[PDB]
Amino acid sequence: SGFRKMAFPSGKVEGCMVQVTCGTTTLNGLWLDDTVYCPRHVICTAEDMLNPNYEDLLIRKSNHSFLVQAGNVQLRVIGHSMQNCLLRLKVDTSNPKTPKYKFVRIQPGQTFSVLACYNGSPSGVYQCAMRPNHTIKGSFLNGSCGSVGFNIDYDCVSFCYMHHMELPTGVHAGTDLEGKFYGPFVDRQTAQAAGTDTTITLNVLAWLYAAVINGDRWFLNRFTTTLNDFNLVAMKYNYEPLTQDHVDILGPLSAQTGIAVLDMCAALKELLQNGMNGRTILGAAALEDEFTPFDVVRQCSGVTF
Amino acid sequence: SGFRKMAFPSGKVEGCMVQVTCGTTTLNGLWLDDTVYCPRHVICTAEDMLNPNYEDLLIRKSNHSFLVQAGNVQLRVIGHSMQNCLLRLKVDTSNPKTPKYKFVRIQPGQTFSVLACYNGSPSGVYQCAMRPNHTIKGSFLNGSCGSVGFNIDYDCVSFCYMHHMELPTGVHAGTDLEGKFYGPFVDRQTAQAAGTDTTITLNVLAWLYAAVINGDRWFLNRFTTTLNDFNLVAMKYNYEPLTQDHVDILGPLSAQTGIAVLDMCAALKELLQNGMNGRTILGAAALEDEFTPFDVVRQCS
Repeated sequence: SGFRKMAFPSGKVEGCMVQVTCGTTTLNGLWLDDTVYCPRHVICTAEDMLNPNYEDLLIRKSNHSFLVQAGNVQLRVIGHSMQNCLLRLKVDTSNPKTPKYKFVRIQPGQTFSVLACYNGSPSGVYQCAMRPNHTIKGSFLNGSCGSVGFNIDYDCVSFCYMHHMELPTGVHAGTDLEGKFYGPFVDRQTAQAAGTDTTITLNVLAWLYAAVINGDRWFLNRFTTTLNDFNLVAMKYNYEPLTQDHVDILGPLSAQTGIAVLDMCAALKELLQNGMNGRTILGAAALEDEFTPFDVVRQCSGVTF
Repeated sequence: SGFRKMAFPSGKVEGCMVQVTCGTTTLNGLWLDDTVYCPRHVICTAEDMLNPNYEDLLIRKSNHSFLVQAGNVQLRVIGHSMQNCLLRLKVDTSNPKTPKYKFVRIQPGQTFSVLACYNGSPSGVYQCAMRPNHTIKGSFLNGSCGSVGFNIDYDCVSFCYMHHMELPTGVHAGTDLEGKFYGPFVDRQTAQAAGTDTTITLNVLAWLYAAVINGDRWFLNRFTTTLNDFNLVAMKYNYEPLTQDHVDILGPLSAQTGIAVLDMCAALKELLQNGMNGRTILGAAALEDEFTPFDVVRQCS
């Protein structure tokens, strides 16, 4: 009954992780029904990445140019096309583990789970958040390309992220399951770099409510603040500016605790200008910004799948 | 690159979670082959929990006394027995989703994944460490009892933990899959409290190498140190004393980074003594110790 950055159960997703190899290039594929999705750069190699003409490289590819391995069974690819940055492979077998699912494009600040895979093999799962600067500070080794990000609603897996690349700063860039990159990032080797990041203020506030819910509330005060004054302070400390929308998304939580959002902003304000003073909140020495308002209700309602 | 506190994929464990009910008590259970494992206290209510006698309690129960369900479907229990603080119930169906598994008793400082369950349904997964005082700093609402901690090596699930209860300080206590409690606790409403919790020195050094490997190394310095001198400081700060066994274990990571273990101890002596100075390591504002050296080498190569 503490509080823990929890990942969704990865069971339904593990069942869709396969291996996709093109010559010497091996990475991960997403097998949903008779389609396998993966990053199109699987048809690349060293030289290729520097200004690749994906269309012309793909033309030189036959269906036999790909080997697809689900466990120890080989999947026969019978069709292939490109959809934006993804390769779509058509296999002769509809994945018997296909879960109820859907594809979504998430928004900056929003969190999800990542099942890290290699050679088609799920190696681990963690939570992370789409950074305001459109990157995930993840943990990926070579051949992790293809690992996916997802959330879960009741029955339905919502796929929202596929991994393509690591930026110079060690941060990470990828696409939604439609092949569109998040951010201005391209799957070429160019001099693209992550712009400056900021703290997801919405998620800090949700976390602060979390603490209060769990009876951890020493930081609350008697005053309130305006949305302006709050944004004048936050942007000094590199926080995303807070919007009336953000305020409304915090609705349920502020209702649950009976603490208004601008009243909670006052608390953040003093936590920023004055720091934490060797105190903790939910056992943390620093403020957390990778819990969304919905994560908090989720974990605090013992929601189940 | 990057460094997250990853759990193992929970898929294999999901397929053995079930709901076990007795009277008006319901908790989770583990379904491997034709046997269901759950905490023996599923047979307690109100009175019982304050100083019970699980021996007299069980004799008064039949197979019929246990409602077991994989999802909406009831499983016929054709047998029951007590094993230490566990209850074992034989069922008439084998579990097809039963994976390659084994029961292991881990040691404080080691890490595992927990699959938090309610009514036999998964809520989430997370990685943690078995504390030196034998508790785990978990996230377990009411009814999570019977959820399991595990590790996965290859195809094979190693179960090491089944959750039994929560202590006054809001931390958690449980048993290996053989029914024996980690640490001196009992499944009774009593005045038991957790011993002194210390930082897991070995894990912290591992995590400092994880920070070096990932480019974060402002905390490094010219000095080195002796084992004795490091322990004299580290103990001042409620840190586990460090041993040669511990240093040896750290070999591979020192050989990876260049940095000698003892040099890293000297860096760690500075951190303990000076605080972090408003800076972070791998984004963290406090030293992190739920990573084993085996954990770090694996995630970092």
